[PDB]
Amino acid sequence: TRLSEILDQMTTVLNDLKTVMDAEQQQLSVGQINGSQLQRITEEKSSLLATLDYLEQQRRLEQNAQRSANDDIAERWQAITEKTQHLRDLNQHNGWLLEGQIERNQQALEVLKP
Repeated sequence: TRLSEILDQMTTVLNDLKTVMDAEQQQLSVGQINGSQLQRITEEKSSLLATLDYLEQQRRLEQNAQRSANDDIAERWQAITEKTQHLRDLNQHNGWLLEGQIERNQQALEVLKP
């Protein structure tokens, strides 16, 4: 009868896990209709970076164009390289956070293995 109790408790847990992990899939998915917060962040980030990359290429094309002294281009360029450096480190950190997510995912797998 205790073996019957254990199996009943497991089904309750397995049913609740199903709900939670369905929610996780939604969180990690992209392009969904009713999208998660992470999806919105993912899509906006990648579109913003596309713009930055485009603007960077345009900037490089402006190497020969003359100046309007006085113009704070060197000052504004300094602030830009600063912000990009900081975003670079943040992107590296977030990638490392993703690796942590992956590590827990694999830990989750070993529990679910028969």
